[PDB]
Amino acid sequence: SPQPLEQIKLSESQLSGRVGMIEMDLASGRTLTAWRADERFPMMSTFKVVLCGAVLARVDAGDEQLERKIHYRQQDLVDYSPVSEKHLADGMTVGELCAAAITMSDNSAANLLLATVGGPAGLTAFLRQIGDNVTRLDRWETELNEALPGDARDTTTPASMAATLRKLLTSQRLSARSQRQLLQWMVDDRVAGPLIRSVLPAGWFIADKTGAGERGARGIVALLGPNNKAERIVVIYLRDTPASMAERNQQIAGIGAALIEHWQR
Ligand SMILES: OC[C@H]1O[C@H](O[C@H]2[C@H](O)[C@@H](O)[C@H](OCCCCCCC3CCCCC3)O[C@@H]2CO)[C@H](O)[C@@H](O)[C@@H]1O
Ligand SMILES: *C(=O)c1cc2ccccn2c1N[C@@H](C(=O)O)[C@](C)(COC(=O)NCCN)S(=O)O
Repeated sequence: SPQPLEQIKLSESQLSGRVGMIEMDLASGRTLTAWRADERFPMMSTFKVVLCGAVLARVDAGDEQLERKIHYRQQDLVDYSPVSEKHLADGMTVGELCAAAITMSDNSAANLLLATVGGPAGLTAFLRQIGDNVTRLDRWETELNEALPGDARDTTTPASMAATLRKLLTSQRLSARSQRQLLQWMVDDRVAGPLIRSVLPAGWFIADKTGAGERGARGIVALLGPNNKAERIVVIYLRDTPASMAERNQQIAGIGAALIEHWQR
């Protein structure tokens, strides 16, 4: 593979789209690679990690319990509810809803959670309270994936998302148990996680949340590192490309390959 930055450029060229990328040391926040890191990209399903960070903050404050069972109706369901559609009779705990949102990309679980934190406005208010002055949620699942060109709704920037993930996972804004829980939900992704392991060299740690959207939008927020350690946060977003899903996936994999072969920067 080429150097990370050269590979990122090759991905824009091949996709005819914008790539946004940051690579950041998880422990310290050192930025290693930044490309279009202050430009806006739709978060898509990546927003669910932030969502659950706001949930956990409420649990830490005594305002929520991960045990609390939420009951909902079939009319509450939106497109793609692989776990939540199975619990119309018995409900799901808040903790279970976060597992379903992060690990299975369950959209009704995400909207149920979003209601608990005050909706898109409430989650944006939470972001402002942790010092993220850029990322915004405006809409609910699945409209938030619309990715209209030039539309600021439901966007983050790579730099802002990396800083916010770092804050949620490590800054002691969340309690120790909550930081640990957020991490474990990312480790437990049921879809992209296992496939990524299957192509990662031995000894590479992965935790992640992926997302997709219209007009080629695609992204991943991940923790990655050798020696079975979550050394770096890697955030990669794509937008405004007509390419197939397989090609957007291959390009993202390509950027990862470049990071792996050129790790010690
Ligand atoms: O010299 C380093 C490594 O080079 C190759 O590994 C390849 C691997 O065989 C391939 O499957 C992967 O694809 C990259 C797959 C990454 C998939 C997604 C990565 C995630 C991580 C977070 C950000 C982007 C998405 O690249 C590496 C590096 O060339 C050799 O196979 C391996 O034995 C060797 O240890
Ligand atoms: C966010 O998680 C998300 C947003 C959208 C939008 C449209 C389609 C799918 N998604 C997802 N989820 C997928 C993703 O890649 O993030 C998903 C985890 C896996 O997607 C697929 O492999 N196939 C669906 C076709 N796009 S989820 O299980 O569908």
